[PDB]
Amino acid sequence: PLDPRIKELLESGFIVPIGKASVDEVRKIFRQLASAAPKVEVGKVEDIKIPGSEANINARVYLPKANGPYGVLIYLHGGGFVIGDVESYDPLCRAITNACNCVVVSVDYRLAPEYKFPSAVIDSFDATNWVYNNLDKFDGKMGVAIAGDSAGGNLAAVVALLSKGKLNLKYQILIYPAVGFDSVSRSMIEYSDGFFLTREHIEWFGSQYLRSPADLLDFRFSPILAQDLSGLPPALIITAEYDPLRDQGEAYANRLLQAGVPVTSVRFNNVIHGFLSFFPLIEQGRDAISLIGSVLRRTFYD
Amino acid sequence: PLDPRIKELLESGFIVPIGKASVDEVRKIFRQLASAAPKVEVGKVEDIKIPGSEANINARVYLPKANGPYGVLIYLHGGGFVIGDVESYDPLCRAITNACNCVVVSVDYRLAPEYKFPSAVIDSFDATNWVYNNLDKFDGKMGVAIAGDSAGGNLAAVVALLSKGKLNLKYQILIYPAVGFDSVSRSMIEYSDGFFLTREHIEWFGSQYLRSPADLLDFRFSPILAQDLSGLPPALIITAEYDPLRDQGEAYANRLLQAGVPVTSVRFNNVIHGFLSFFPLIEQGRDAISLIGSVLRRTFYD
Repeated sequence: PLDPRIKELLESGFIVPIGKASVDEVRKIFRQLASAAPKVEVGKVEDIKIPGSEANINARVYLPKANGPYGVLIYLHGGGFVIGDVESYDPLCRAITNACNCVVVSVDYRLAPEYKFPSAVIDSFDATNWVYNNLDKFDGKMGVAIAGDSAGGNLAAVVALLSKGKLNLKYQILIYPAVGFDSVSRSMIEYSDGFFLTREHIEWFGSQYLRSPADLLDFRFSPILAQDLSGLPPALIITAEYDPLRDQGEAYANRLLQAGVPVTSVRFNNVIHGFLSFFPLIEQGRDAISLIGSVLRRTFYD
Repeated sequence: PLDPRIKELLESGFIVPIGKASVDEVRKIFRQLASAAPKVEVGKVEDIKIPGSEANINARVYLPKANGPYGVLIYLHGGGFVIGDVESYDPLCRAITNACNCVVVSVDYRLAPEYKFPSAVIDSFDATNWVYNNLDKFDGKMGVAIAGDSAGGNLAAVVALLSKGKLNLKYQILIYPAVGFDSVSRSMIEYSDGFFLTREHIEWFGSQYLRSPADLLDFRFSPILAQDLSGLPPALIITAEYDPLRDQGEAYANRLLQAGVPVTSVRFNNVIHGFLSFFPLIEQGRDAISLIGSVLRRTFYD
């Protein structure tokens, strides 16, 4: 069953009312919930402007206290391609930074509904590509990995695919990712209601981001439909037990493993989707952050 | 499915013949297998004698290269209460030392069939107690945690029970633990044969360690039967997806959570029982080691 602490939490109305409130109202509510986390002190934090193919892309750069040279992690936030942003993700990104002793670049990719698919993907790629061609700006001799949660994990996985034969990414980290259309998994059926992320939420997000049903079959939304998953970066995939998106995350893990990509797939029991964003209330989140950090420390510094 | 690497490895043959050879033969084979893992260099390493209630208990003490003061980890090796020892677990204990920047004290508890239940339990408890009362010998200001894998996870869990009211342990880490008797769980049935640890191995070990079937209900062999799990130290429980012991480990995590004890329960997917001992071969082992390390670092230092 659910961790009791998390049942107490849900029963007291901890929620983001996706599809029952306006886009701005839900952005504000998620900002508030995620700002409740403290911000660990790190090194220098600057905001930058990345010259994208279609837009001028804001990113926030976190350096650790540790001296360089560094590995660089591109971090793509979750929020269903509609909510979240650099500011709301700042506590988590700080915490990853201090756990990985690496440079984190949190990308403010363009959001729906104002910008539809595949805009978020194109921004996430263009930022990855640019950061990779400008490591000198970040003291990034040890290379670049990519990470994200919810939609961000989607964008991370898609970026890695798009990067095959163009970029040598060290590593990809998929935190409870969405990896494609799913009307059948057991996790989607059984945890469709009452575990914070709902089937209605997933449907609502797609109503805002996708342009037509044809986009459901496009690999830049459903990476699990990609034709060839071979030679992608090695992966850490984290999954939650009580999460409609569980079974798909684990499917993607298995498919990567089947195409010879090394994957470590970890299911965090007793917890819900999005638990890293609420690490102060859900201790297991701290442990996931620790996993992420110490895996990146190995692959960047031997 | 199984990570393809672990499937090729099991089809190759990768076996300790627990059913079939003599006690000395399987001990010698398990020793062969386990020290094809590299010994990472840590600080000073010495062998000590711990004055137990029934015996002098050998232990190896590993200091990290980092400066103190330290937390201290009591480590209790697996091997079905019959195989394994300090020497076989040396590479793993070194790996943990390095990941935790903490002192590790690996205990050579008495083994079955020469010393039956509850001899292992007693030695593991006496060692824990002695370390806890002699922390000045380890520059151990930051406290004591306890950890173990297979039977060692059983013993670590039990020592934590036995220590309620007596010892303030900071943390327990149970790595694919045996938590009692299980004739019935899906994982036990489904992964009885073909996944390295088999049902026949479990029966055989049981037959060497326990004195009569009454021992099966004794909380010092089946901690999940304990009358009151509340007030135990916070826990990290690691399980393996393709392990007959998986379901019982996750049950213990659930039953601890239900008693108010904080638990991070984490299932490593695609792997088998014992995977940490084989980290050179099973990369996920290295990531589990990092998790353990980073969790101990937060608990002790800060």
